[PDB]
Amino acid sequence: HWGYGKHNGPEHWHKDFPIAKGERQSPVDIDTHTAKYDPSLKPLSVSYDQATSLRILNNGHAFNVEFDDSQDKAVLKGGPLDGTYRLIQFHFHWGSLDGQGSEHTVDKKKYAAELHLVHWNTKYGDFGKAVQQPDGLAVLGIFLKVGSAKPGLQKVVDVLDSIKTKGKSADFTNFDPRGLLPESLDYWTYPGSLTTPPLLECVTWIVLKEPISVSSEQVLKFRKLNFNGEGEPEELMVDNWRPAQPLKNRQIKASFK
Ligand SMILES: [Cu+2]
Ligand SMILES: [Cu+2]
Repeated sequence: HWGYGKHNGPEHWHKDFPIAKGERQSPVDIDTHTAKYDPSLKPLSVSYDQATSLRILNNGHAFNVEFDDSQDKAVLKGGPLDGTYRLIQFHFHWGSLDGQGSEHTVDKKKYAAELHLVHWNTKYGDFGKAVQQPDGLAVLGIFLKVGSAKPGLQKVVDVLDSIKTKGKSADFTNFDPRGLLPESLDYWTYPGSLTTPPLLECVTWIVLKEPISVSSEQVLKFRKLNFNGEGEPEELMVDNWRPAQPLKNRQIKASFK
């Protein structure tokens, strides 16, 4: 009923999910000429040393690398956040062409892809309760450009053939998400939403300023995934991004001058 196809893409989502036209929808364009430095912010605290990855799953829309979130193992704190947010999963959005694929844009520039590290606020006890709260989630967004290979992404690339089609999963233990980060943790932040249905307005977005680079071969392997299930007509999993939504009555704040 929803996807990224010719007849069920983002422009249709509002019919089943009216909040698609809401006040706090994501992604947005980040205008670097109007986002204002905020001294009230802190540095991010990203604590992934004890992360326990479990599995990788093709959900028909993207693939999720899932983590054990039953203890404080991989957490995000600081920045704009109060309290402790636990990593549940990460996934990507990417294009069919190197000049599109990201959800956020920067001065209207689209990146080749965007990584979302999804975390939920432990005060709400589980993910499903968290998404019902305005401060339920914190998503760390990281842009990808094509250039040099990202070594810490290669284990993901090499498992993709095992999860080509919707509903496939594979063991994915002992993956270190620190290998997906850029050098700098400078960021922009604003209040927004999930970027897929149900489009809930439960997210504190933290979008890193510095992109990571991935190789053309790495991206090409992402583009071989399938939206479809096994034994169905092949539909390449590409262009699984929602475009920028109106900022409305929001301000984007920068952690950096
Ligand atoms: Cu459907
Ligand atoms: Cu996402």
